[PDB]
Amino acid sequence: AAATGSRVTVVLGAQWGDEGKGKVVDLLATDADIVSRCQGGNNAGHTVVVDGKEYDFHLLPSGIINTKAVSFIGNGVVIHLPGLFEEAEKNEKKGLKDWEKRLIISDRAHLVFDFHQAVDGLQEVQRQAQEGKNIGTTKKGIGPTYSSKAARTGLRICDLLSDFDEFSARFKNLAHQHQSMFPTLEIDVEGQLKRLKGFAERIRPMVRDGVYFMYEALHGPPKKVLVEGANAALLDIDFGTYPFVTSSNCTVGGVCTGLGIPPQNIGDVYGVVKAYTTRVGIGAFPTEQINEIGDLLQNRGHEWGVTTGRKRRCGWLDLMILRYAHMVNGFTALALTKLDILDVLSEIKVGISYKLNGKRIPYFPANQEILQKVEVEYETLPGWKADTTGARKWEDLPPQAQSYVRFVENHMGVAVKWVGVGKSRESMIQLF
Amino acid sequence: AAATGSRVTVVLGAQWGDEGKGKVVDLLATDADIVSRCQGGNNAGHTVVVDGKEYDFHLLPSGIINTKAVSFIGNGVVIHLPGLFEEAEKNEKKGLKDWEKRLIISDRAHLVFDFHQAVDGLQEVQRQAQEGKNIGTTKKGIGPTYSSKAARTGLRICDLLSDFDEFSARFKNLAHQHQSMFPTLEIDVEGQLKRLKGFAERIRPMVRDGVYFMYEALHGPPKKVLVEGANAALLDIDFGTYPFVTSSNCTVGGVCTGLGIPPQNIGDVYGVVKAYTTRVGIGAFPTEQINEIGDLLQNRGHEWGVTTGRKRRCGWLDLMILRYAHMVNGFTALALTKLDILDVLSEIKVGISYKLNGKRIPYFPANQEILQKVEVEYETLPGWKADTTGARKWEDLPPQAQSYVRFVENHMGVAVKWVGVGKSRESMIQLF
Repeated sequence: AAATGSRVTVVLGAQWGDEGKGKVVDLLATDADIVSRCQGGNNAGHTVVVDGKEYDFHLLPSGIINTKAVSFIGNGVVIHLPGLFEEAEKNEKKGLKDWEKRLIISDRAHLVFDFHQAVDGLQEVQRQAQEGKNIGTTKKGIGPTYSSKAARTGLRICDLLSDFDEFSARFKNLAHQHQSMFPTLEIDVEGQLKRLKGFAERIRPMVRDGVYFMYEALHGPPKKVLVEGANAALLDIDFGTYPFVTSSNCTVGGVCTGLGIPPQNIGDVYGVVKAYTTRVGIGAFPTEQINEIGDLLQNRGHEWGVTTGRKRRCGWLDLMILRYAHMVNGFTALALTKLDILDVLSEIKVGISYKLNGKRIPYFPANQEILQKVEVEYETLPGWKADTTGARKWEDLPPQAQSYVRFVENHMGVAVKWVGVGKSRESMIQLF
Repeated sequence: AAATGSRVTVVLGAQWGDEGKGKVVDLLATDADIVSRCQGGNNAGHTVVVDGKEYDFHLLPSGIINTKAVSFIGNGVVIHLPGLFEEAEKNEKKGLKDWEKRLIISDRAHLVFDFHQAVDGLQEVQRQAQEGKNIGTTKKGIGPTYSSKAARTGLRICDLLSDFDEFSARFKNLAHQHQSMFPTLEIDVEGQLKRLKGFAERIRPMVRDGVYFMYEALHGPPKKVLVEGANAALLDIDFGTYPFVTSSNCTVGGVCTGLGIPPQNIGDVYGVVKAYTTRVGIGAFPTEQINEIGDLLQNRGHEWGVTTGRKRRCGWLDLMILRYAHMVNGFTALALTKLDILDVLSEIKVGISYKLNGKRIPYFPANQEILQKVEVEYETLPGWKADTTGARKWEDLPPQAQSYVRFVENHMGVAVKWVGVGKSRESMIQLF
């Protein structure tokens, strides 16, 4: 529409993360005017390679590789100043120059202070110990800062940039309260405030009014804006497999709340789905395969922590979660990834429905107890038993692979626009 | 679209609340199939009158008056079981029968426990005292529960409905942690858990899968779904005049995150705007009138707390916040209310821009310090000096009133569909 303005493009994980959505973002960031993030998530990282050089992004948008585009961090993101610059400098020393020239931070973003990471790397203990339920609260202090936001007692970039006395004084009252809720919490206010006053000036030239920055972007001449979704649908604070979830909305709604743009300014929303299901840590897993198949999907897929080495749990594709992810996100197109991992299988199983106590339920269970109780209903399809890593067109994929694809499109109701069969860009076949 | 399904209708406050958006909701709830809430907010109340009987709603959707419709509470709402039933029974005794027959609660909604209200009615003190910054943390325990959600250490309806031992045990670990963060916090676990086990069975027949309940609603035959926005744009956790804000997203994005529906399932979004600006409590107020005009707007408008009696601060309409509210919500039409309050004025002033340090800025300041510093740029318009309370058509409004209306439509870019000149339905003139 001429009144609506430009409609942003989004990329979101459709399962439990690690779907490989960075290859879609990377593919799309090429001709994008603005690349951004709207919610923090797990703060997971993404590796992008350009000219032999390898970059590692966590907080910064992956499209910052494109020096002809603008990278934007939304208000819905919690940021750790040292974390940010430590990440920026690191890449700066890898070839990423002039980044400070194309990065803009929304002044409405909340700050993750050092003591937020402290209490975080403190609760996990008292929360677990001996034999609790180690949800695995990523010690990035994401949750602690999200609570300050809730208590309206937290601080944001705009405050750090305003009068420093009021801020410094507000920083003190916040740290005090924290020390009052956690006595075994050491801080050193003056030292941190001093380091923050340093960050204020260092980050000032990049901060701007996020809401106005976006409104103008999509109401001026036609621009192509890309948004990188945090993790995946089932790791969404509200809709994920709670409590084994992130503190952020990792679904399409978070794009509106994380950027300050109305739903009409949202266009294509791609759901990144892996040809099979993976997941990390404790929690229910309906299609999990603790057997030869799982080991295979784990080996051929290299399904393990990139920093820890922890193996990810593997299972058959699951349409129950896939459709659920869709009800919430309203995908316009999908990116089916790692289909090649299955080139070896003789026949592939895919879950199509859930039966609770003998009955077939049409919804995705919200609680762990129920979710762990569902018995999966399967559909066995024949495999293509052929190498697809070389495919570069729909016509290349063998007849059974094409069927595996239509199967996913049909049962989801969303068309597949990308089929992934490798690690390179060429390996991400575009179907239309 | 035939694929999209039905597009929900939303009503949201465009300023600092108290705009009178309940008269729009009430007007629209008449022919609605489903009426709902997606975010808690301040939990403010709304009074609806039917047949001499007067109802008071806080948590329950105001459309529950319509016995031919379905009332739905979304996952994005925090609920206090006793608060809910105390409110439901009260109205039940006022004429509202069979309500339990048309109310559905999303099982993904978080629970506000008694100790959440306790710590809330405990922090306000330690947070303020002598002479702090009494933000006015409404002692409903809304923030405390929103932090538990953040810490992923909180509970929801679905958990209360699942295995009670695991829940009861999880309730205990949560209350413990709280008592560990606040020593002067008394609880009585067994007593509360016992009362909760009572609520579980009492509320079970109304709980359902919220996401699936909505997906089916807008993907089955054409339905008219209405959503009541929590408070107002400037009381939005992310976009409001932080920290003097609510713990919820009170903007359009919260409809997606509070209900689990994609942006395409969102249709008309009405912004309710008062013919002048009001606000309660501490905080910056650009167009505030501490003079004869303010007293007038306060008197003719009955601008005071409905339970406390506290007078609300009054000022001229402010287009700077109005446009800001729009950038965020993307209103399709507005409801201009209380225009009659101005029938008496000889000439009305309305703020059109903000100038910071001599310069005209195009954005709405994010921080208090800056916001308090802006000098308002005004546009003086002539008043109509006539009684408009009897108007029932556009053609009734005098020439200057019509101008006041076009003025708001032009500078906002959104058309006015309702002009309010009274307290009754007939007084809410429809322009198209």
